[PDB]
Amino acid sequence: MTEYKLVVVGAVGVGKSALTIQLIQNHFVDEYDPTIEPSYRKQVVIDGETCLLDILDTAGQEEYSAMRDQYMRTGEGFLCVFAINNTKSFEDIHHYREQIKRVKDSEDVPMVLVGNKCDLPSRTVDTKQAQDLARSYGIPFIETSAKTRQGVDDAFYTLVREIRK
Ligand SMILES: Nc1nc2c(ncn2[C@@H]2O[C@H](COP(=O)(O)OP(=O)(O)O)[C@@H](O)[C@H]2O)c(=O)[nH]1
Repeated sequence: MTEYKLVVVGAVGVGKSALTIQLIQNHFVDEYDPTIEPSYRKQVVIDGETCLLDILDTAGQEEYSAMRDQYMRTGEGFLCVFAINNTKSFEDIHHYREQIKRVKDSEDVPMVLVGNKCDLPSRTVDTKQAQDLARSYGIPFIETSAKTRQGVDDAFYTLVREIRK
């Protein structure tokens, strides 16, 4: 089966780790078990095809430029995550996309825009604003909640579909 190297990027606090843990372990913070050490290699079936997701989370190294570049060289596809209640995290998406294009030396890198924490009421980034940004980038946009699991599989699966294109 094919393996897909997926990298989760985005500002500190947007929920990169929470999203990955929902995909891998199927729960949120209340069910966090510190005795369990999960694997970020997961076998899944996407559109009837079985494959392996190999996930890298940049959490803790967001501001570590040399390591950011290593993630971007390695990754086949990128989840570009912001939080819908953090406009600065949305603005940071520009810088992540730019750096990915530069490290890859390409303008057509598999990428999905993810607006996380859509379960929260206090939104500061409109769904239409994120849709327009993704449109300008030529990439999909998905709203997610690591808390309710809304859109979590869809975000990762859609990224795999982008790589498959
Ligand atoms: N309500 C809500 N909280 C979230 C969601 N995703 C993450 N969080 C919370 O946001 C905080 C930061 O999440 P984390 O994954 O550690 O952020 P990061 O690794 O810095 O990107 C954590 O305390 C999470 O509980 C979400 O979808 N909904």
